[PDB]
Formats: sequence, structure tokens, C-alpha cells
Amino acid sequence: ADILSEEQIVDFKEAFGLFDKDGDGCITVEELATVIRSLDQNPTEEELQDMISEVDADGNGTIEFDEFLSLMAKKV
Ligand SMILES: [Mg+2]
Ligand SMILES: [Mg+2]
Repeated sequence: ADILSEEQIVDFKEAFGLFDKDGDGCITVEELATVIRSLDQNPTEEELQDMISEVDADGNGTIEFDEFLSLMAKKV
């Protein structure tokens, strides 16, 4: 139970808008995937499978704003 960090909201947003031009706003599973590799982190993939598959409400198999925030709320 936590919330993203302000300064961290901008940092990620900047990288999001840079990697997201389609303007579609939302992103797929692959988009974030790669971004995960570039990010100097080491998160368990097993989780993503559980979350993404347990978060994808739209059922389109794609990540979105809320969907992304929810993943962090639990993960973080
Ligand atoms: Mg996109
Ligand atoms: Mg979705």
C-alpha cells in the first residue's frame, strides 16, 4: 500500500511520452517489456504474468494508465 513518487511521476512520464508517440496514450505489454530491460532494475517476470493477466481488465492484453498504477500500488 503506497503511492508513486512525484519526481518519479515526471521521470517516468518523460520516458513514456518519448517512447509513446502514437498518442494512443495506453501501451501494450511488449512496449513496457522492453522499457523494463532498459530500466536499471531486476523485477521478477513471473509477477508481470500474474499481474498483467490479473490486471488486464479491458481483456485486450494491453497495459494502461490505471492498470499501470495498480500494478505499482501492489508491487511497490
Ligand atoms: Mg502505445
Ligand atoms: Mg488492458
